[PDB]
Amino acid sequence: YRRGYKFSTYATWWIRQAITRSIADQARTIRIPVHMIETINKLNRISRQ
DNA sequence: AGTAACCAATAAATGGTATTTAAAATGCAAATTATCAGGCGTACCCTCTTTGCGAATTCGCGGCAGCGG
Repeated sequence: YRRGYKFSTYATWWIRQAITRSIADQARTIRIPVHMIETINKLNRISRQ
């Protein structure tokens, strides 16, 4: 709290990180590593636009 | 334009028994580079809300249930 910021501002980053890291590790039968998941997500975001 | 198979002889006829030759080639296990795979962190503020809508008008049957003398 010494930083003087609202709690939610800090907490949201950790929550997003945890959720996304898990959805990368689990959720596939054959486990693609994290970095490849990031690259595939970039690929898909570029393809739509 | 000349008979011999006489008895020695000559080594050539083989395909078989091996310790060699070292060169090669052929494999073998290191060093040594690339690249992949994990972990951490992010400071304006954000606070039950999304769902399934229906393994979808079945039907007939059974029976284990709650209310009731």
